[PDB]
This record gives sequence, structure tokens and C-alpha cells, in this order.
Amino acid sequence: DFCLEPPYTGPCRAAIIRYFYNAKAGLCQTFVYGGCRAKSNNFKSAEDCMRTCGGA
Repeated sequence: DFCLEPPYTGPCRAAIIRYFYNAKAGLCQTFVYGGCRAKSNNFKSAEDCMRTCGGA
């Protein structure tokens, strides 16, 4: 959801993108959010990706 599980790309709205953490394939990925409380996960670079689930 934020680091491995399936990121929310459109739970409320349509579909918006940015960076997520896909800690299995190559880690830092993309999905931003698609409505709701922006699903908290919402990165844009390595520093972003890291502060949330990269180096926590």
C-alpha cells in the first residue's frame, strides 16, 4: 500500500500518479492516488520515497 502491497490508484477519484514504494521488484514505484485521503503515500523522488518507507 505504501511499501509493498497494491498501491491505491483510484479508490475515490479517477487515477492520479507519482511515486510509491514497491519494495519487491525495484522498490520505488508510481501510483500517487485516485481520490480519498490521498492514501498518505505520495512521493516524487528518492528523498520522498525514502522518508516515508525508504529509510524509516
